[PDB]
Amino acid sequence: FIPCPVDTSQVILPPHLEKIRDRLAENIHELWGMNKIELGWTFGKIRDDNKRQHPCLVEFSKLPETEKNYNLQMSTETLKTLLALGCHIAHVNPAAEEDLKKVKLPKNYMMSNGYKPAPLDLSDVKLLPPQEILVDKLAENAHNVWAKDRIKQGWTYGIQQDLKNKRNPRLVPYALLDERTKKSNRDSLREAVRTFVGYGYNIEP
Ligand SMILES: Nc1ncnc2c1ncn2[C@@H]1O[C@H](COP(=O)(O)OP(=O)(O)CP(=O)(O)O)[C@@H](O)[C@H]1O
Ligand SMILES: O=C1CN(/N=C/c2ncc(-c3ccc(Br)cc3)o2)C(=O)N1
Repeated sequence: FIPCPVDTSQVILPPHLEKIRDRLAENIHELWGMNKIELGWTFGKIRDDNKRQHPCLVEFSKLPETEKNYNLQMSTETLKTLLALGCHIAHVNPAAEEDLKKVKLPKNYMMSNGYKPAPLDLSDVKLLPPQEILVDKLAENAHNVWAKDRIKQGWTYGIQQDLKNKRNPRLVPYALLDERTKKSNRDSLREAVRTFVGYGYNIEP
């Protein structure tokens, strides 16, 4: 398999966008954390799958650095992909970042070590058709960068998953992937673009 995403090599992130890059990394983690609780996952200091344990059930500020820093790199590369695709990222209203509310996660969405995700409540945020074809493209590219970075870490495909010999069945072309995983990814990058407009930024090629 040969994944190659958009080439962001020559793009430079502006320093004033390093904050929306971090806000985006927090929220996408909060969206990941919420759905993981819905899949029957709780907090724990050691990775026990049969016990529904995962250390990174804590808030974004408390993740280990080898895991936390990859999220901030994936956020940066998604921002650079927009600029590489010819989009200008501007700022529309700064008060939009203060007229931001978060979602009322029920009491069950409170974990053992006080971690309770609270993503931005962006259910009021509609997307134009051009923005739904861009989000669909963005989620496909996000798969290629994830696939190549694991291949560059030594990962190969396998019929079943192995967390030690680096094999994983999801390292396939985006058209080869199961539709359940595609949809999960397309939704996550949908909320990514929503976070930009939700924080008051504009995105037009
Ligand atoms: N699809 C995704 N979207 C956003 N963040 C993800 C992500 N997948 C993993 N992460 C990030 O990685 C951290 C969780 O560690 P990990 O990489 O092992 O995920 P995971 O255990 O769910 C993969 P698997 O589905 O195989 O179990 C979290 O902090 C999370 O933010
Ligand atoms: O097919 C797949 C694709 N994929 N995605 C890896 C995921 N890990 C971290 C992130 C991420 C995305 C956006 C932002 Br902003 C910040 C972090 O992407 C996976 O795990 N199997």
